[PDB]
Amino acid sequence: GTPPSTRFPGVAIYLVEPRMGRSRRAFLTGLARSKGFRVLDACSSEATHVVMEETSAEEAVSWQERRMAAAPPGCTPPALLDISWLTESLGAGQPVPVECRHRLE
Repeated sequence: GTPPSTRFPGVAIYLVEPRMGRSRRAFLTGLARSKGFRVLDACSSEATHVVMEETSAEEAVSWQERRMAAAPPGCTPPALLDISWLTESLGAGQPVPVECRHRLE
């Protein structure tokens, strides 16, 4: 039953489960899917938007290093930022232009 509920490709969004409340995850999941955002899951570099909950700058940066460590050396790293990007993106119903603000990496 629509296992890959991504709806609109192109905008791959990878969520950091180890640092993301399941309550908020399922909340942004069902929504982003109905809004027009691709929910990138599993260890895939195809992601272009790394959003995480309760994460500081170096906190997400360290995670980025962990992600690249799992990916083949040469793969372009996705957009490391905060979950605040997705929330607002859901409000407007479209992938809003990420600013340096949300990209506090």
